[PDB]
Amino acid sequence: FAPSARAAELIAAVREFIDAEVMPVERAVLAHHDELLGARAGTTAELWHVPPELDSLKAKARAAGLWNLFLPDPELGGGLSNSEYAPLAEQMGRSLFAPTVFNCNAPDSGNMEVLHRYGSQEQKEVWLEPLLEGDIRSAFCMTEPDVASSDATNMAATAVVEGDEVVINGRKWWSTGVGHPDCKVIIFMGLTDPNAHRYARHSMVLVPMDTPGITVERMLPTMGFYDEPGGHGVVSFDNVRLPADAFIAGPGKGFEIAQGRLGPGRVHHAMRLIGLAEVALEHACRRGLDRTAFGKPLVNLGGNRERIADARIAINQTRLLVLHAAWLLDTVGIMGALSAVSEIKVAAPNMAQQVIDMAIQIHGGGGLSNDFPLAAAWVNARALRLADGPDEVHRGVVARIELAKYA
Amino acid sequence: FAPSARAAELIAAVREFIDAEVMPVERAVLAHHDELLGARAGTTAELWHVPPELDSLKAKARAAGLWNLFLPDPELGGGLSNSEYAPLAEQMGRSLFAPTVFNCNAPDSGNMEVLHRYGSQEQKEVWLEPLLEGDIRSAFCMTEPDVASSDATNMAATAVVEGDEVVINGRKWWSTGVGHPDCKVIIFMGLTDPNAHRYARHSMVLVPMDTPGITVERMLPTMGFYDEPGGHGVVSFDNVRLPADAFIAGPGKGFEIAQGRLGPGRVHHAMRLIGLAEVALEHACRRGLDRTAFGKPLVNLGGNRERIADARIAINQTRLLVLHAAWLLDTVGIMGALSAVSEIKVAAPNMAQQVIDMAIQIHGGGGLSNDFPLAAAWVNARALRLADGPDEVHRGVVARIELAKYA
Amino acid sequence: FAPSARAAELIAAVREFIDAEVMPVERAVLAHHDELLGARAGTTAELWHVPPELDSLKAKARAAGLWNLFLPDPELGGGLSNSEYAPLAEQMGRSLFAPTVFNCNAPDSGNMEVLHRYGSQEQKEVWLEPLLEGDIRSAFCMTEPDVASSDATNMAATAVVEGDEVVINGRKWWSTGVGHPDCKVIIFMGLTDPNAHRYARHSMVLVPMDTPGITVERMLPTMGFYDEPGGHGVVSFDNVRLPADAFIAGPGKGFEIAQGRLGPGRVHHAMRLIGLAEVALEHACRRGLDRTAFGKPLVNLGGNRERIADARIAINQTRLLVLHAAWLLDTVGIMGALSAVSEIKVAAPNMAQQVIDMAIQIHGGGGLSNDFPLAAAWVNARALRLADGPDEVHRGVVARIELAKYA
Amino acid sequence: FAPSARAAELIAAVREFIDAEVMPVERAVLAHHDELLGARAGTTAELWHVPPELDSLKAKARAAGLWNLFLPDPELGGGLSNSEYAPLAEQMGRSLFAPTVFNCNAPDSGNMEVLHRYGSQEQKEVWLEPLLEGDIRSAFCMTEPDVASSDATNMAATAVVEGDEVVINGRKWWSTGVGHPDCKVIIFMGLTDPNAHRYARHSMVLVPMDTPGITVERMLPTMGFYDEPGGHGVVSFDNVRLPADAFIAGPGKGFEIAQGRLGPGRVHHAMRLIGLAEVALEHACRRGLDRTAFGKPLVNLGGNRERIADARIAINQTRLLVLHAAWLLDTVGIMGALSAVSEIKVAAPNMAQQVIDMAIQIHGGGGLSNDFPLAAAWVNARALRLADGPDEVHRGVVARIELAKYA
Ligand SMILES: Cc1cc2nc3c(=O)[nH]c(=O)nc-3n(C[C@H](O)[C@H](O)[C@H](O)COP(=O)(O)OP(=O)(O)OC[C@H]3O[C@@H](n4cnc5c(N)ncnc54)[C@H](O)[C@@H]3O)c2cc1C
Ligand SMILES: Cc1cc2nc3c(=O)[nH]c(=O)nc-3n(C[C@H](O)[C@H](O)[C@H](O)COP(=O)(O)OP(=O)(O)OC[C@H]3O[C@@H](n4cnc5c(N)ncnc54)[C@H](O)[C@@H]3O)c2cc1C
Ligand SMILES: Cc1cc2nc3c(=O)[nH]c(=O)nc-3n(C[C@H](O)[C@H](O)[C@H](O)COP(=O)(O)OP(=O)(O)OC[C@H]3O[C@@H](n4cnc5c(N)ncnc54)[C@H](O)[C@@H]3O)c2cc1C
Ligand SMILES: Cc1cc2nc3c(=O)[nH]c(=O)nc-3n(C[C@H](O)[C@H](O)[C@H](O)COP(=O)(O)OP(=O)(O)OC[C@H]3O[C@@H](n4cnc5c(N)ncnc54)[C@H](O)[C@@H]3O)c2cc1C
Repeated sequence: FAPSARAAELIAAVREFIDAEVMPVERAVLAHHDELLGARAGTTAELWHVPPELDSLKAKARAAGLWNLFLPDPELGGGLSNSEYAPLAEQMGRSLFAPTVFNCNAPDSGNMEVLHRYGSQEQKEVWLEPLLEGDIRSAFCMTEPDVASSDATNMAATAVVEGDEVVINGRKWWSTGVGHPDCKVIIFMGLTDPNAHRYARHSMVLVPMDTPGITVERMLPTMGFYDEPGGHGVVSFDNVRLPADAFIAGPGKGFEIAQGRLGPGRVHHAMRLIGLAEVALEHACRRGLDRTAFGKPLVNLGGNRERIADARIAINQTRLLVLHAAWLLDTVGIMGALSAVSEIKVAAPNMAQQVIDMAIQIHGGGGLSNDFPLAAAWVNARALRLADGPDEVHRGVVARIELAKYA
Repeated sequence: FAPSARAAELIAAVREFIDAEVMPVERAVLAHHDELLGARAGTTAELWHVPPELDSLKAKARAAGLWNLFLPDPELGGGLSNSEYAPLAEQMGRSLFAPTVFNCNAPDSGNMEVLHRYGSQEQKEVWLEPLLEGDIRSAFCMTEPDVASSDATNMAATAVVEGDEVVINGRKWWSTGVGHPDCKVIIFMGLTDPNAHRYARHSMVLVPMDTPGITVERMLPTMGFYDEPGGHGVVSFDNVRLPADAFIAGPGKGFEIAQGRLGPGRVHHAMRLIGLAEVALEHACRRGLDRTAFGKPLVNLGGNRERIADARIAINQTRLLVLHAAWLLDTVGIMGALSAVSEIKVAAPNMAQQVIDMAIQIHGGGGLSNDFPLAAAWVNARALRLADGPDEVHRGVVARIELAKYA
Repeated sequence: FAPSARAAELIAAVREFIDAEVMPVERAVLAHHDELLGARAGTTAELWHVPPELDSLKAKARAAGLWNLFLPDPELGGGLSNSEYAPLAEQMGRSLFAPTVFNCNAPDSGNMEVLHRYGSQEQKEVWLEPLLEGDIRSAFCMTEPDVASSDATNMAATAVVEGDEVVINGRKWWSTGVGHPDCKVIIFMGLTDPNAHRYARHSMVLVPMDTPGITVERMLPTMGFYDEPGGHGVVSFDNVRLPADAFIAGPGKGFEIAQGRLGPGRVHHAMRLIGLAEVALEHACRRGLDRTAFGKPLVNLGGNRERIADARIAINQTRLLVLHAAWLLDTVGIMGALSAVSEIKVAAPNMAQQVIDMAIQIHGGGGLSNDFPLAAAWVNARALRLADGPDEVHRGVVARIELAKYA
Repeated sequence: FAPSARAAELIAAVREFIDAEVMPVERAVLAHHDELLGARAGTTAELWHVPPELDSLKAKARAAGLWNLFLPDPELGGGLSNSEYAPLAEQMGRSLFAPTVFNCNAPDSGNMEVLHRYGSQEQKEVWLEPLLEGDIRSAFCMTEPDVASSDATNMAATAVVEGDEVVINGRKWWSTGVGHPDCKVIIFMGLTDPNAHRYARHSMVLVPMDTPGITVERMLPTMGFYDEPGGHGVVSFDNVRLPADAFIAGPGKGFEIAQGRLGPGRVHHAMRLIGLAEVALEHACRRGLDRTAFGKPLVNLGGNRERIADARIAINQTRLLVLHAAWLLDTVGIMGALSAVSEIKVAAPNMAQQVIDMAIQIHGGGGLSNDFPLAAAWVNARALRLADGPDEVHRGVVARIELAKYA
């Protein structure tokens, strides 16, 4: 239940950095965005500018040793176990920009993990190194608009071998980060040989964004939020051709890569949602103590204290479920954590959604505005019931594993 | 349980008009908005243009006799009872623009009701007539950002008599519609004499928007949605002075006006939410039958049919609770419907929120986008747990009335 | 929304009779049962004695014209439409004994309906007449312990034609009422010819309880409650042989009988649950106003008023869903109410369970005792999520019918 | 997250003993109880006989070193930390008799803790020693029927000093265990001096059950269950007089004793509920895999796998919340676990209630019977939302502590 000496030091360092360095910039960026739209002024394009202060924050973070903390390689990353990194991800979850500032954000962290493990020497030199430096961004392109992508076997976009080339065709969407000016490379997942054995029909391909035949068609909203500057895009691939060396690991290894990498990412997202919920609960308590109606602080009205209690309980038990999952990954590996990594995927976004909805209510109309981070937070938690696989698919995993115990 | 001959005719006429005339325009407007933002193109200001097709739709509606259907006055409105109008409001709730097209939208419908009942002959000639014609828009300004406005007694913005003038000072927000270019008049609610008897301390004032000292400070988002072209604004009043004839009814009558008008508005909103939920359920069923994953239509997976059943039940029982409320208003009046008009205010938005969240989930990632109306619908239902008084305040009314039975 | 003159008269008469005549006896019977068990005294067998006061209450009810009110035949019953009887069933739901006192209790009401519609002249003379007089009781034997009886096609108990006899074998359980000393006849449902067309494989048989080969094996608890004096039994049939005239309608007509009778029964049960919930809410309000803790009446603590409000809303909307179902049965018949009769089956017991659980909580420890009717009420509502088909099966019906609209 | 070597050994030993030794007896006892009542046979009094096999099981447990495992004193108990004992309590929670067999049952464990810490040398020799040996039982008498005892300051039963005696008057109820033939002593909590300082107005008194003026008035049901042989009683005290040495610690120390003992008991109950929920989930999975309807195992129908997943998640996160609470008690003591010990009190019974209700449903009608332990389990979890203080009071504690962080 207690963290290592290193973890305790880093929790304090990360939280201090976020509150002192990141949050003033974060508040300023969000306020300026709100001011422009509130004034019905300016261009749409200017809302997508990368905040200049981010590179300055990244540099400061690097100088403080707060960089690549997600990556367990001690030479290239922070060397942290899952149990050590978990509480750091919670702290980063309290801030929109924090994961980026520490180079720990999705999808880049997951893509770096894929390249570190499965990339060729050249792929690592050309693409992993600039990602590790924070000099470029990437995206992971798996979901397809025209098929129900919650079942990966439905993928119809293709990456096929023709002579010494890989040839890529299709359309992907919800690609996080592709709107960013420095998103220079894509990991494309698609169908290769439908007649191969099950589990060997798909591939991942490393695709530079400047390859002819790629089009970022449009950016997508989540309840009206565009998540600038990286956004979530639609990407089409029309006769995109690369050297066959562009495959990651090789043709047919798509499923193996996904399974091989599974676990840490689920912990990272789930821990960020704990942080998000804490920020929401904190806002709820402050607002509810400060505002008065019907002769009382709002918190003292009706069921509000019961709601606060329920949120405290919910956060705490979910946090512990996630920390336990990290401990399993550290001790028994993914083979001993297969249920846990789906349990936390269901639990965390659902818990956060309910805490945040309670916090919004306590703020009245203002809760739905962007004068507070709650409205954006709600959408974030809601989206995480779908991103990386819907709740229902993960419940299916948990049920299957439970029922297998009775055979 | 059955409607009048007139109501049956109008249900068919309104639904036909919405599907044939309104929805093609509605889809085009929403698509164009989405296309501009998706392309990261254009100005923010152009998103606020009033769709030119609305005046054409309003004219067609008027020509068909589908106009002012909310208003029970048979000369100036449709002459409909609450029971007759209720199912029409449900049909209008299926469409973003429909209430405007039939001149039945909030806040204008409520403001017209106030002026019809309490307006002087001159107020009715100058302001009610253009509202009834659909030539201008209005807003209702009661909520104040710096106080918890769920308790109306907290109002600190003032409308005070000084000689032959009324003098208005303060700040209001969440004023629906004030962004519209044709929003020409405001009904301001504020504190007049704090030392008067309880219930006689507040007033409503008819305030032309071009009066010196009024500033629309900014427009407000609800989860990133701005609800163009009318929006939701912040309005400040700095030494705004009008002839004392600008009071509606007279100084101190604010609470009396509010209580006197109570009932129909609650039915209108609650019925629109039934329509909104039906549209969401319909989308869920279509999508769930058409999309396939894990060997099955999505609807056939896991608990999805149970979710569909629960939504059907929820919509149906809530609809009937609202229709019953309309029947009470028609037979025993507001004095016999005091609990019912708060019951429906709690029930309808909570029911719709849950149906819509279920529908979004079934759509996968696309459910959160504006390729479908579900994301906007969710925010609409969520907001209606706060607009016109939070859930909690209305539960308080219902509880008080129930407990009074045991005295 | 308003009832007929007859219905209004009967609502008042039934409620008056229940409160003045039935409830003093009901309270005395329950108190005596509680006193014996609380004292760890007496025999188990004496708890099953039929309260002598019931025949006196039945006679008084008959004399007042409050008899067979469920049965629409105006000669043999009350002549009431479903809409007229519905509010009477609500009033009866407020009392454990009331349905019996008015001869409107399940399973006898359903069995009388079957015999009235499908019985031969002789079956009606021998068995329907004494049931209509309240002189005997009956039971309906369909559910089988060794198969999942929620799917009627699983029935393995048999009723087969051999020459001029019907031969019955198998085991049934949860047979309501078979413990009663005057339970003289059973309607047995079983498999007849598995090779017949679908829907023509099952039969209902009228089986006198004194037929050789019938054994009432044991009585069953529902959370420790035995529901004396009728209880819920296990009944075995070993080479039970009757004249082939004992079939109701004829061999193979089991499904037709069930479908033909469907609707009114669902309304009766659902309306009784509305009454049950009202009694629970009333207890909650009285107790919560009278008891004081932490300086306040219990109702004024925490979320209790919100809970009271939610119960009022839940009861009211569910009531209206059921009254609407009765109206459909009266106007369009079962063919136009197929979804509604399953909607109410899901809605009513789930609503009542939650209201009752809230009421129990407000009573503290005493809520779980039989010093109040709440504990027994909870079990009643809980059981009605299973009796006459589980929630899930009924959700399946509702979903199927909804989805069929989009074909 | 891992247990000590001792804890791992004892988890295996306790679980093995329960499954091999306790459960055959437990099943036989419950079956015999069910058989008698099902046959409408025998006396009520015979249902209260102490199963003879318990003393044999206690002796075997003692011989195996599985005795007084709750008590941290290494001479008199097992010497276990809270973290070590917690998983043992979970295993005991799987069985009705297990806590008694290991001498770890409430209320005796809590009473032993009180005497160990606060008892005089003589009180420990006369009463603690026979309790530690399992030779007698005890009860804790605090709750009073005529006042809302959720607020301890409402206590109106008195224990007052008159000369060299303590004089006790009043009525207590829900006293667990007082029906047992070997319940020889009571810890009475009552009002002593209402004019003393807050927190010094109440006392605990050690009261032999054979003292003149004590009457066990009646035993109480929880949904029809009497929890033989100890039950839950009503106890009246009429001019009960004892030497003033009968006070535990001294007059006025009632609140101090309660606060001083707080923590371990909450962990014990919460861990037992985890075990109870696991037994329910296990039953649900077995039944759902074995029974078939509509062409499928029941588990494969509708939302049942989602329900199984949700139960697995709920159990797991709640377990971890409780284990964390035990770790806090071991490291920072009750002063650092004040919120946690109320969080687990809310969380565990609510979690178990929902898992059990799901399990009952999957069993169909049989789920409500005592052919399985689920019906009794439901009542146990439900009761634990009230026993040792209602959910609402504990939510109040959690909220207060959370809100204090923002001062
Ligand atoms: C914020 C956000 C960021 C994203 N980022 C990325 C990204 O970076 N890269 C990327 O490739 N994708 C991304 N996605 C896409 C996301 O992973 C998919 O939306 C998700 O996997 C569901 O796929 P789908 O949208 O095709 O939905 P579909 O598969 O069409 O529908 C899924 C729905 O079907 C139902 N369903 C499916 N299986 C079951 C079951 N077993 N039981 C019951 N119901 C079931 C559920 O209602 C489920 O929600 C992102 C999505 C969001 C919202
Ligand atoms: C879409 C939208 C449109 C709107 N349009 C208009 C408009 O046109 N004109 C206008 O004047 N206003 C408008 N409003 C404002 C709206 O009516 C207010 O936001 C609402 O009345 C709450 O007031 P508040 O925002 O000051 O919240 P506060 O009063 O600060 O906080 C309210 C919260 O306090 C708590 N609370 C309050 N009372 C109780 C209680 N009895 N028990 C328990 N908890 C309680 C609840 O959490 C409640 O949600 C609009 C709001 C929205 C979202
Ligand atoms: C108080 C009471 C009185 C009763 N009275 C009578 C009586 O008088 N006469 C009589 O014949 N019977 C009676 N019954 C029996 C009752 O009708 C059955 O218990 C019920 O139909 C379920 O059948 P089963 O018990 O065999 O459960 P099973 O069929 O073994 O299990 C049913 C469970 O399976 C699951 N399930 C089934 N279908 C689906 C689906 N489509 N989707 C998801 N899950 C599903 C659900 O968990 C459901 O609860 C009574 C029961 C009770 C509790
Ligand atoms: C199985 C069982 C075993 C028991 N064993 C014992 C025993 O061994 N010894 C013993 O002394 N007692 C025992 N009890 C009694 C138990 O501790 C009390 O029932 C409980 O403390 C509640 O007290 P009360 O019954 O007087 O309820 P009351 O105080 O009359 O009512 C309590 C209810 O009031 C409401 N309420 C109270 N406070 C709040 C708040 N802050 N916010 C909102 N609502 C609130 C809630 O609805 C709460 O449930 C047992 C009870 C049960 C069910």
